[PDB]
Amino acid sequence: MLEAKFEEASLFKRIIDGFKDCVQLVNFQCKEDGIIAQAVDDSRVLLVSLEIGVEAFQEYRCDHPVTLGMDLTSLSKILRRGNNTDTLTLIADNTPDSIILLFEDTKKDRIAEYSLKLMDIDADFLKIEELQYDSTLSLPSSEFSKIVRDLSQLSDSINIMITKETIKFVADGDIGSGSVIIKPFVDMEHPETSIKLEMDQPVDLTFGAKYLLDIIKGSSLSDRVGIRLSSEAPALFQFDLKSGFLQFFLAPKFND
Repeated sequence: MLEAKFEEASLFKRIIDGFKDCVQLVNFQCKEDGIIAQAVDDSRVLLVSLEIGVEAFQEYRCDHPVTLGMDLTSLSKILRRGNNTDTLTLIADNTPDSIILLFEDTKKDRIAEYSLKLMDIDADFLKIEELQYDSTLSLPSSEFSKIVRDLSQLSDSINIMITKETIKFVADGDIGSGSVIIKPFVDMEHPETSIKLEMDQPVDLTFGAKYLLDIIKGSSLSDRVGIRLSSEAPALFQFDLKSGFLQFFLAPKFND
């Protein structure tokens, strides 16, 4: 068997709301020591990679590595319920027909069991995180979100530029221009709101607004987002889970 018991179905919900809109299928790969899943954009521009470690469950037992390939549309129909507080248990059996999702009452008098028919997806995980990034930058996830949302009103393209202590996001559309400029600093009143920056070489990449919007769906998984930028590789945006992470590797445009 396999028994992933999340304390809060909520968490698993939110994690799927990352992938939810970006992509369309997903191979979960449950190992003896947690789950990994990886979805890729249609146009192959965005990669969503997820790890949940054993610590994130209240119980977790996985005897043999199963791959569960799911339809995201389907899975979010089963999710996203009024019961975001029931103990969701993912349940599956060796050589898996379908994955079972099991939601239980506090008082154990409402047990909504679901059986999601599975999808044979050929497993081809990509390892694309780099050793060294040109610049790495972290800031509250919501700030990133208002930024992305606020600049994406202009064009379909958003330009991040990093220089000595200046993070600068720029958009240019037919309406007119827009630039949001953040500076690194530290704050006591909330530590989880300051802005760290490491600039190993300045950066100037352009990303598509569409995708950046998708990528900020994850601001609800973590108070903070880690952004690693490179000219030689796809940018990595990371939100940290209590025992794992949601990663978006976004590929810059060339000249669109």
